[PDB]
Amino acid sequence: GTLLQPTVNKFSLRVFGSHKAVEIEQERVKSAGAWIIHPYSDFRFYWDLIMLLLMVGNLIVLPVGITFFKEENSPPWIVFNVLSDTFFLLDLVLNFRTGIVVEILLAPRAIRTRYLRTWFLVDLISSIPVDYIFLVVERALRIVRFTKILSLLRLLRLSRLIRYIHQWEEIFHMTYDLASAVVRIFNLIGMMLLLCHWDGCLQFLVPMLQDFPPDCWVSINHMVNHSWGRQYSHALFKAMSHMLCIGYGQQAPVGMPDVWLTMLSMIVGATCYAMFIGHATALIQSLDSSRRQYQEKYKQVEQYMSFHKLPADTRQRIHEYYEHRYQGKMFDEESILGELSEPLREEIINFTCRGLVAHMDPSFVTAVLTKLRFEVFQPGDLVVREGKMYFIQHGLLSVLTDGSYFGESVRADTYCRLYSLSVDHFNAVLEE
Amino acid sequence: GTLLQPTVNKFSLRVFGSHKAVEIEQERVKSAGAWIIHPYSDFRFYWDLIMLLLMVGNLIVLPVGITFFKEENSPPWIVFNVLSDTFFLLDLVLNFRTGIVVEILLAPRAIRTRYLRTWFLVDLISSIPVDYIFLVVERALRIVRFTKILSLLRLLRLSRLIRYIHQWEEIFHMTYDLASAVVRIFNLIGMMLLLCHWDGCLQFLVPMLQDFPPDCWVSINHMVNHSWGRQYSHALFKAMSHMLCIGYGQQAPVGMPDVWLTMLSMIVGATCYAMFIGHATALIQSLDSSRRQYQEKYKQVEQYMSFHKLPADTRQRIHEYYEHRYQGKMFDEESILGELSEPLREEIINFTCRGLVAHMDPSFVTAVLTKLRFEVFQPGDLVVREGKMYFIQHGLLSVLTDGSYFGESVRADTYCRLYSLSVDHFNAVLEE
Amino acid sequence: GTLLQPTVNKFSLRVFGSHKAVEIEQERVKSAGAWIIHPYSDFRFYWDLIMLLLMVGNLIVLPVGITFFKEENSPPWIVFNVLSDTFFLLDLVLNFRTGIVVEILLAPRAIRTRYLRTWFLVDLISSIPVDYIFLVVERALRIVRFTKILSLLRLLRLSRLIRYIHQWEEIFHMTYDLASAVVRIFNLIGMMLLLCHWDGCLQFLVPMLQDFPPDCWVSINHMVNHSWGRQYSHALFKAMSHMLCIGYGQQAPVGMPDVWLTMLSMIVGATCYAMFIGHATALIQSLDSSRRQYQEKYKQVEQYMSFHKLPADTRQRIHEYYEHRYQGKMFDEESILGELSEPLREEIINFTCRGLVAHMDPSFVTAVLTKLRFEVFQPGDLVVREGKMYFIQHGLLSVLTDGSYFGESVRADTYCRLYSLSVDHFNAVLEE
Amino acid sequence: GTLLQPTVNKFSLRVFGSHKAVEIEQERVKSAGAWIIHPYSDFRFYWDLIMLLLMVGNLIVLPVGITFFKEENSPPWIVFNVLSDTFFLLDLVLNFRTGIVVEILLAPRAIRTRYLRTWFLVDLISSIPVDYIFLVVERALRIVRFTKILSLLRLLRLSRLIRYIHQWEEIFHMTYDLASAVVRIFNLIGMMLLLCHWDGCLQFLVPMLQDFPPDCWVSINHMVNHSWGRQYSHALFKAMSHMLCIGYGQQAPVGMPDVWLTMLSMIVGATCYAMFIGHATALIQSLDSSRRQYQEKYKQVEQYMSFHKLPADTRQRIHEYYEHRYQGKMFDEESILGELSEPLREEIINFTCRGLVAHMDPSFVTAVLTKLRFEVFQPGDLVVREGKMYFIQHGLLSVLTDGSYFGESVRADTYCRLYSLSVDHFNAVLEE
Ligand SMILES: COc1ccc(CCN2CCC[C@H](CN3CCc4cc(OC)c(OC)cc4CC3=O)C2)cc1OC
Ligand SMILES: COc1ccc(CCN2CCC[C@H](CN3CCc4cc(OC)c(OC)cc4CC3=O)C2)cc1OC
Ligand SMILES: COc1ccc(CCN2CCC[C@H](CN3CCc4cc(OC)c(OC)cc4CC3=O)C2)cc1OC
Ligand SMILES: COc1ccc(CCN2CCC[C@H](CN3CCc4cc(OC)c(OC)cc4CC3=O)C2)cc1OC
Repeated sequence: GTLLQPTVNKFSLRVFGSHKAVEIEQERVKSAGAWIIHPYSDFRFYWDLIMLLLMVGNLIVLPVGITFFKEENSPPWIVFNVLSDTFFLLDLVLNFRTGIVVEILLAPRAIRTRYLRTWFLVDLISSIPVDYIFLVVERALRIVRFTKILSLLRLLRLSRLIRYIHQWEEIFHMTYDLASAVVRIFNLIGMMLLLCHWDGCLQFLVPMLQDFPPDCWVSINHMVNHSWGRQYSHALFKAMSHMLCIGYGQQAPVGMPDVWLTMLSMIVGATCYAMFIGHATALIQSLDSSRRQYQEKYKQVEQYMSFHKLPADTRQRIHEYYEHRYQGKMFDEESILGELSEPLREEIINFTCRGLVAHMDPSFVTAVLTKLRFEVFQPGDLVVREGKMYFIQHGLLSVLTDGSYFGESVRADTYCRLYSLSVDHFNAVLEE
Repeated sequence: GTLLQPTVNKFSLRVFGSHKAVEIEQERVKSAGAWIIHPYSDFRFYWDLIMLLLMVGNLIVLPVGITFFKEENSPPWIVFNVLSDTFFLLDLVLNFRTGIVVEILLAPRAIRTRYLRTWFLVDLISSIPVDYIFLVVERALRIVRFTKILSLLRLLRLSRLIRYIHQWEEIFHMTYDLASAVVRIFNLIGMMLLLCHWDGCLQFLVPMLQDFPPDCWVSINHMVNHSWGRQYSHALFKAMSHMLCIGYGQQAPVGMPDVWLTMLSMIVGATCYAMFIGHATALIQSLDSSRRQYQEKYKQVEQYMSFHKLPADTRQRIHEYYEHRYQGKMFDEESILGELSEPLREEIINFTCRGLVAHMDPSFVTAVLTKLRFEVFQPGDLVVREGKMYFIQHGLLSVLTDGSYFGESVRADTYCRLYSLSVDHFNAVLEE
Repeated sequence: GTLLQPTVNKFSLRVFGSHKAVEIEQERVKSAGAWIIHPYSDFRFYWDLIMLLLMVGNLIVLPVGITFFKEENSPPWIVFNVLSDTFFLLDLVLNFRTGIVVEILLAPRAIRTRYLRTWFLVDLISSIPVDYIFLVVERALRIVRFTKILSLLRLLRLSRLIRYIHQWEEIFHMTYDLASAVVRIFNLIGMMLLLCHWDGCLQFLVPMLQDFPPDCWVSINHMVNHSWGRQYSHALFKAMSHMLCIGYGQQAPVGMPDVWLTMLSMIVGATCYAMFIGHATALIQSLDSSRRQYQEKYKQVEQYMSFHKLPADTRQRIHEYYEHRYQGKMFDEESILGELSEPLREEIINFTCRGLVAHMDPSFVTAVLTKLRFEVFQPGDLVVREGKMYFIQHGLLSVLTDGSYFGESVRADTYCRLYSLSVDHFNAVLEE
Repeated sequence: GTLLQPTVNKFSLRVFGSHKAVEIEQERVKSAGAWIIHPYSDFRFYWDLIMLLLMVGNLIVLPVGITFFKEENSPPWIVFNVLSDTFFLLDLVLNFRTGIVVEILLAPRAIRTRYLRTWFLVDLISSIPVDYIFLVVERALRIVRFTKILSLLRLLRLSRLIRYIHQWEEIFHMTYDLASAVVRIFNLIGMMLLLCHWDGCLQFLVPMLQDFPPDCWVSINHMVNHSWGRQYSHALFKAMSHMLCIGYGQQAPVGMPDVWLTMLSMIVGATCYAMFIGHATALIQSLDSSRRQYQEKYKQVEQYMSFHKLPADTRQRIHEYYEHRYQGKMFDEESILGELSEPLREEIINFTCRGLVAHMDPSFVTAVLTKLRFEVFQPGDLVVREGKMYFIQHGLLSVLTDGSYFGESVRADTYCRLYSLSVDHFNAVLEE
């Protein structure tokens, strides 16, 4: 009976904190006197995993089944509709009982009023079979067309599909690290494919209800008596050619329901393609930002060069210095060491340094190693004046190899990475 | 008589300041000797609310009424034009008297010269009925076509509609918080729909004035003697197919007014669709910026990892530390507490802290609570050396539960959020 | 004779500095022994103003004059070509003598070698009349077509037009403040219009050289014997329909020069329209950046709210505080006062402050006024504890009106903007 | 035998460091007991330079050779296929032996398992001639069509081409400074051209296998018995018209393989063009960032002006100050001097300063020159009060010329750039 309560996962510990907050939430669920269903429990997961599959199945199969087929009295179609109505009614019954993340777990007052205020009507319309009631209660062709238009009320399950998809993918940013633009662009691709699939069925459906006039494209292309696969292929081609702004037929369209459907599909396709270009741009601009911020910083540097009118050899020397200091990449070594915790910084220092001070109290050694600084030099650029202590990591130094010190005229022969521990910090560590 | 003066609203207090500045502005309006109209008063609001509705009504109805209908001597059309001319003349009379935000409320000198210099001519042209004067003063078909082209001068009210819309939506950024890109993109959508509606009427209007030559599309499609709804539908379809860059008919266009109108509508549609893509991109890039700045910062962090060639276990340990420190979100807790005022920071501290120091002078307690710091640790990462005081918010610590202190070998067993009050700040508070 | 030397303008003082650097540059021009022409002088300006007009005139008139007209032996055409050849030869002669901004004013060595290395050949080809030489030196229709293809070598003046336009608009960023994206987008619009105008003439030119085969569109549309205006209109419509990716005719194109010209114009139009979308996006993203950085900062603030799980009343109180502190706008008052000079800051302080300290040594007053700080409070938020001095700019305070002080239980009744001069800074000013 | 080992280049010194790390890597390659091939050596470079040329040659020639030609038994075709199979088998043999940058140079364990896990199958399929085996082992037209479909398995060499191109261009960001967006956009242009070239051959290939039905476009346009150049031109035109979303023929397509190929090419072309717009936008936004950050900063400055309601003369004075301080360009002179090394800063100071202190111990002079600060003033803005030392670089000062000092009422007549060395720093240098 603990399936209604939230368990102890990585997600529950990231949301609530320690195990004590999770046990407080479990006692809070068990304290409201009901069979209350917590929205992070396993039961909602196992239920919505079934419901998303049934939603995708219905939203793909139902327009093709309504429009293209002739006799709607086949047995597996009726079985399919009855089972879909049963599950989408039980999901409404459980939506009476679930918790709402704003977590409002008060069953008799908060959940009922919040569900009746926001999303009861759309789920109630999309749940029950409306057409079969009118068939039991009740010029037969007008009745059949009216029942087809009533049976197209099943497509209001998209408002539930969007809600459950947004809930699960809002959960799954915390269990796993995900790029946001990828999630947004695949959500948009799914929406675009679903809209194109609906426009195909709609552009066959509208000449269908008029008993195929001689002006429509179906009668012109002489394709009334083919199979449903051929008709679906041509209708989907027509819908995709209107959606991607192509230009379909020989003539301009003649009938009045053709013109307005054409214009509607053109507007929907143009807006969807504009949002697709926007998501593609937002995804491309976040691939190599570390190689872009360095470029902007070097633009500012050469602007500083141009403001003071420096000679050309000095400018190419600055260029070589930044190439061998940052290596085409932007990072701030002060703030990164500022943000971290202390023994993890001790680990990073014990990896990088603390092997160069092997020659000549461990806590004294760690304090000296924390008191260091990183420097990059250049050949010809001599560092000492005749009349601050260094260590050598790389490069050549003439007055040597990797690893030495200058105990208190030294010229750099190549690119050298050095360290420094200048005597004020050393005296502070001696005081410690 | 106080309707001409600005009242005391949320907007007036955000603009001018206290009530004293508002009373100074009211005395300034009452001191200029006139019936001067202040541009933030209620009278301009109640006037422009009527004028925007009349502008939308005229700019939708008038091209359809001029082009498609045959006899323009129906009585309600003349009544509609007379009432529109009356209101758009009275609006000119009141635009002589209004104040101008640059607020220049000097009536006889500043307002008259500024209005005559900038926008008197366009409002004067779009105000008066030009066609009826030529009809009273004055080959009859050329006269009727000339009066239609003169009656198309009513469409210079768009320059007033743009001005009033920009004034009100510049006001309504301060009464309510609004995203800027939403306002920009709905302004562009309104402009695009209005331009498409005008291109439809224009592409029926140009074959209309030539007594329908046999080369034009109206004579080819055999649609001279249909109703005006059918003709408007086909003309709007042709205009939208040129605007969205489709490709309309079987043949290339033949007549010379067809080719240049076609090219003009193609260029206008291409530029409008490019600006729509630009606004859509600018709106998409401002949805999840807090989830993007964290991504860029972590790119810089892993670049810092790659610059010093750290081992893989240390890199995944940094990754886990940032996941459980920032939780996929960028914020700077130092600058946010820097920007705020002092007792509001005392409120935030009294909510978060000041319950953990419940065990063991209230001002002393508030000073100690302001002297705290926030820390996040990791399991295995022990924090103390044998031979600074902490508090526990979450996690487990072995040598415990949530809430304890280390009064002056402690190992973190899980993710722990701790506090710190190191003895220098404590001695400063003891000095206070 | 001083027209060859740079004068004293706003631009010369912004580039070189004081008048002494300008006089050094004038002596440098007069010291190189030549009639050397400095590239910032008035003579190059007055010369290039003529040359840009002749370039636009030639690059518009010459393709229409070559392709559509039949007899090329009219007198004003020959006069026009002779005068154009004369001016574009004299411009080459002066390009031997001008200075080069890299300013290299050394005449006999630097300028000649740099001009012969980079851009001598293209200007030499586009300068001289090539076709008339072949006409004097030399199946007549092949000769006429060959002279037309040789006379199309005049269109290599675009490489000079681009160079002079970039030089002048690089100059005119410093004389006047200009948005960069506006300059870029109008340069692109000019290039796109010129390319479309060339594609029209080219798509009439290619069927022209083949003596109008029956497969081409000119023979199909029966438009060989119309005037040149009709043919230019249809050719430009065909070129613009290929460029904006429309779909032109009934059939697919049949001949082989039609297909490759069609594909070439489609590729050029697609790339130009993509760069136009890019420039439009870059222009839109730089209109309301100050209203966007505030939005991003408030996203970070509400993220900081969500990280610590604050109550709702505190969150809306932070929201009201930022609305009445920054007013939907981002600025940093510390760094702006950091960047400025000292007496200008004294001017800003003497405007804002120094009227509130009117009640109760002027240098002492200026030091106290520099030692102030700006604060914003909130109603209910009382500021003093029973048992730092303030000034009042706005709001109401109960224990008052605008302008008072607290000389060393005060409750804010409304939004209050206050000042502060806490006693350490006051003691430092007393020490001064 | 040292060609398998990495040599000493600029790239090897930038990657590994000094010469000692390179010699350690050479001893590491020579210590694994094999003929192991290091992935940065010269041998992989000289091998992949041949392999990229063979890949481009095969991926251009093979679809045109399979589809359009009739008899595939010509001798140079068989020689070409045999040589291509030989080289792409030897490349597999060497891919067994190469090192893998993750550098894993362990031959018998790491490389074999990593290559068998990731990319053995695709290279094995694309290496061997599959069709000739079925021809040796084995209604003849079905056999010929089946061998053509088997011989189209050679096009899985694109997965190797992408890998080698990404490896070399990841190497060549470090040998030379390159803009990233240029590399990305030319990679995308190459991919788009290759996909269009494949769609042309595919849209001729599909009617080819059906023995040219009368519904297809080849039989309609009466182009079965032309040469292969004409057929390739029309097929590539059809593929490019579907890819750029044009609208190709008179009728809608009739056959079922036509419709789905048409829709597939439309979707691929739309996605490629959207990514091209994204790369073009990302390239345009990185051209003039230094002229954009100044614009954003000045927006913040004028917002700070509007927040405090400053007079207009003060606002234009701030505008003139920023124009003559930053010159339309953003840079931070403190952080740039912070990032650099010390003797290079001494070089920059010795260029800019140290000529103005020529009048009135060299180390003392360098310390005073490091203790300076840069200031910009304005005419009318007098700087001294009657009752800090300066130097003059430009401008005029009345109580002069360029270069003077104020040894401890001076009015600036023009724009002046000055220096400062205020007495605390001078006393510190005297202490040094
Ligand atoms: C070291 O431990 C491991 C680390 C990493 C891994 C690899 C695990 N992988 C990490 C990336 C996410 C992926 C699956 N995922 C989640 C489920 C889901 C469901 C959706 O339907 C609502 C959805 O809607 C768009 C989007 C998504 C997003 C999504 O992609 C699982 C395995 C590990 O060990 C097993
Ligand atoms: C707690 O107090 C409340 C807080 C919040 C609310 C919700 C109030 N809502 C907040 C958002 C704006 C909206 C209406 N709005 C303003 C009027 C207008 C007119 C225009 O024509 C010129 C226009 O042109 C584009 C654009 C707009 C923008 C616009 O959308 C009103 C109610 C509250 O209590 C009643
Ligand atoms: C208070 O003093 C004043 C302040 C301000 C003004 C308004 C003066 N205005 C300021 C904006 C620029 C404009 C003209 N301009 C320069 C000439 C040019 C030539 C080009 O051809 C190469 C070009 O190529 C794209 C682009 C441009 C850009 C361009 O627009 C002149 C007047 C004032 O007093 C007179
Ligand atoms: C002062 O010393 C010099 C400084 C500068 C120079 C100019 C040298 N130049 C600098 C820019 C890169 C260019 C060639 N380059 C590298 C090779 C390659 C191969 C590719 O195939 C995989 C590729 O795939 C997209 C992309 C690229 C990128 C690319 O453009 C060489 C010369 C110098 O002296 C000789």
